[PDB]
Amino acid sequence: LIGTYRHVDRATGQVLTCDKCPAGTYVSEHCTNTSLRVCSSCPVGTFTRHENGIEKCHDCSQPCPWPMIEKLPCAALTDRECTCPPGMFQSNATCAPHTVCPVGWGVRKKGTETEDVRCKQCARGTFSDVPSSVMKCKAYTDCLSQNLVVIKPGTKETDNVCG
Repeated sequence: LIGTYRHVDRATGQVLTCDKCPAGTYVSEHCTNTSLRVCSSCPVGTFTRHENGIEKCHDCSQPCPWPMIEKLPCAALTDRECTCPPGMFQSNATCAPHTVCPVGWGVRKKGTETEDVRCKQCARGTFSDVPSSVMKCKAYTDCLSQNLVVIKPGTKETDNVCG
């Protein structure tokens, strides 16, 4: 199942086909004609992403620069991965809070760790009564569908009042 790699045995010069070691480990001892290769777990701070025949694991990258945080840790199988925290997006070599769409506007495109929120003015029939970087405009309460009349029209900031 697991792959193999060729190794020149030091003592004999024999070219051997040894078993690769699984990701998360490295070869602490190559095979010989009479012994299986031995694998060991990557020490803290290092990793290997695939089956390998290497003698040392790779060092993880440096700690994330604040305000960036880890979305993946430095672990036996993975190098740490950094990202702007939720509510922020990667901007000019750093992190910036997402745009807050004001009342009368709503989120058109959700903000991510690399792209800012996209706001749009609430379309007729919808409203947003709170400042927010996540909420979309909401549809008016349907008066008719409640056998009521609109006693007070809504705006892009407020729901219509039914009665």
